[PDB]
This record gives sequence, C-alpha cells and structure tokens, in this order.
Amino acid sequence: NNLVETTCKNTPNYQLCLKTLLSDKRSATGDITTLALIMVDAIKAKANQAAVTISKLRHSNPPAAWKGPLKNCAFSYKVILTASLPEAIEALTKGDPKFAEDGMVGSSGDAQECEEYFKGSKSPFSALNIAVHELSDVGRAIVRNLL
Repeated sequence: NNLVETTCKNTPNYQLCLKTLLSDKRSATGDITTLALIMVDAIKAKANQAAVTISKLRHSNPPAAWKGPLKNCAFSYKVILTASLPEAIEALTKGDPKFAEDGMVGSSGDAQECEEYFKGSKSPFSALNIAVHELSDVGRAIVRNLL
C-alpha cells in the first residue's frame, strides 16, 4: 500500500494505477516486480476484450470501410497478446526487465495505432483502445523502476 502509493505516484495516472494494483491480492505483499506483473495482467484482460470485440465486428457484416482498420486492429492485438505481453511476463519473472519495458512500449503504440485507423470517423471500441494505451503507459513507468 505505501509501496503501491509510491509506485503509482510515479506513473502518468495515479488513480488508475492504484485501482488496478489494489484490485489484486498480490499487491498487498508484492514488491515492485509483482506490481509490474499485476499491471501486465490488467493490460492482458483489456487486450483479450479488444481481440474478441474485433472478431465480433468482423463477423457481423461491418461497414466495407472498416475492413482494413479491423484487419489491422486484429493484427495489432495479436502482437500484443502473443508477443508483447508474454515477453514482458517472462522478462519480469526470470530475465531482463528492459524487455518488459519494450513490451509495454509495444502495446501502448499498437493500441494507439488501432485507434488512429478510425481517424475522421467513429471508432467503435475507442474506450478500450484508450484503456490498453493508458495501462501500458502506467506499466512502462512501473517497469522503469527496475531499470
């Protein structure tokens, strides 16, 4: 809790970081690596939600103009889920945290990339892309403590 408060103060979104870390039993005892791992899991949950939302849209007779955006968003979230976040978990757990930082930079940029495909028009899961981006930037800040 005092570790959590200190850690969260040194992120771009204090209350988001607080709610996320304190949602997980592991924070009430976990060290800073543990806090990073909790944040990775939060990003993971939102990325899985986005991946499924994209599949639903793509199978629901979407507007023709969303064909490219949605295909590239699906690719974006597949990178996050199969590469960026598994890389961060492994690196935090048993390796070099620099690679977890890379993973968070990746997921932050990939969620932003997906959102920006809908520029000029309605973005159908905007809040979700924003959530993944903001949580990634919080995680990046947390992991920076280990570097």
